[PDB]
Amino acid sequence: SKTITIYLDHASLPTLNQLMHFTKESEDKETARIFGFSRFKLPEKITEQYNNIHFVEIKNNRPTEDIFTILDQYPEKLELDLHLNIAHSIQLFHPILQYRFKHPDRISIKSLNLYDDGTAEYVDLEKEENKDIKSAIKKAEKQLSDYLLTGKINFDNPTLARYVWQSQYPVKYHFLSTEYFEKAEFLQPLKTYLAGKYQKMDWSAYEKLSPEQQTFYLKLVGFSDETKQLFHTEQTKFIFTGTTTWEGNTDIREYYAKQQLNLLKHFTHSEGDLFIGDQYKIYFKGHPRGGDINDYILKHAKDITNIPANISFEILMMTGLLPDKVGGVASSLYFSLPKEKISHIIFTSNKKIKNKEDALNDPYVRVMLRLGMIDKSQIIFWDSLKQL
Ligand SMILES: Nc1ccn([C@@H]2O[C@H](COP(=O)(O)O)[C@@H](O)[C@H]2O)c(=O)n1
Repeated sequence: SKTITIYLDHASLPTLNQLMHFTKESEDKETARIFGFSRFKLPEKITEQYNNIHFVEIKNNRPTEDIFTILDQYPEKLELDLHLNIAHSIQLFHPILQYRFKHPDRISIKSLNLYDDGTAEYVDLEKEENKDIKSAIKKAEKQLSDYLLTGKINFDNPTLARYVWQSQYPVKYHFLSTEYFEKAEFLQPLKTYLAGKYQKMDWSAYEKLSPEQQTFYLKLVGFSDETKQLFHTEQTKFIFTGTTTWEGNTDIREYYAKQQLNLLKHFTHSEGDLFIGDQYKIYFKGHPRGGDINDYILKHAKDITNIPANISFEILMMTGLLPDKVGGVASSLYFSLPKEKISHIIFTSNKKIKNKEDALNDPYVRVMLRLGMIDKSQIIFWDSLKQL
């Protein structure tokens, strides 16, 4: 065979993980890699060293048909090591299945490494609490069998079906929150089913890395000396974290931008409801997909040190540059933080949230309550804050 390592993600969290996997094999310049993100994401000085590296667009949660043309370039017997996100694994897999129908003997699936996309997986699991999980796993296993035979996507429980890959392939899951699987009693049958097949997305796996490997990795993820020097001061530090919306609508985007700026003021102004105190130097860590919402903050915010938005927050934890306090909109990043470092986590909702009972039905709120990352007395949605 040749091994083809296929990394189908572009989103911040799974890609951060997959880039570490790549870094661990980076001295091997010959092995074929396919990445589901732009060729311009990584430094060209690095990528041009790899003689069998390709970049494919992910669209509607599937690699495009370019993936067929790439694989057509490899006439040998191939074993595919797939790396993909859990929430979208079914869709991401579809073209690989389609291609394998054409080359069933020559192309085999050697392994899957499955990673949380983010919090979507958790908020989706929250909606399954009253379902019969034992039988959902069974039904999904049968329905995965049919998907592999027919290529057609049909799952009674698309959320639980994300977790049955082991019935067909060697698999390892990388979870944002292993604790969630321990603390959610309704998931005990899944926890049991998955025993020994998962690990936490840990980020100490960056210490396992050699010193030169660590340097390489920072280059891949866009972390430089200049970023490091943003943290040179001894002064205690507060990072305001931003968020985003999958929504081109200008009114929705300008809404986000203005709400976010206002939220920042409630943390940084002595008149604010969340005032953190004068001791802290203030930083901004914009959402990587935040776009013009990030510009708006940088345009209008006084007295703030920007941490470039493309730098994933967790890189701060790996490199030992975490601040003293962090606050902002609910994000996957908070799952990485020790509790004492959290100032306030703030929520958003399309429904007007009018009171505490409305709040407790929000699935994101439920996840964070289940994990004890917030308590019920303090739950804040950002539209409840006054314009400052
Ligand atoms: N303000 C932010 C928000 C998200 N992120 C990155 O994007 C990932 C997904 O975050 P959300 O769940 O907020 O979309 C986080 O785990 C983090 O890697 C960031 O670096 N800075």
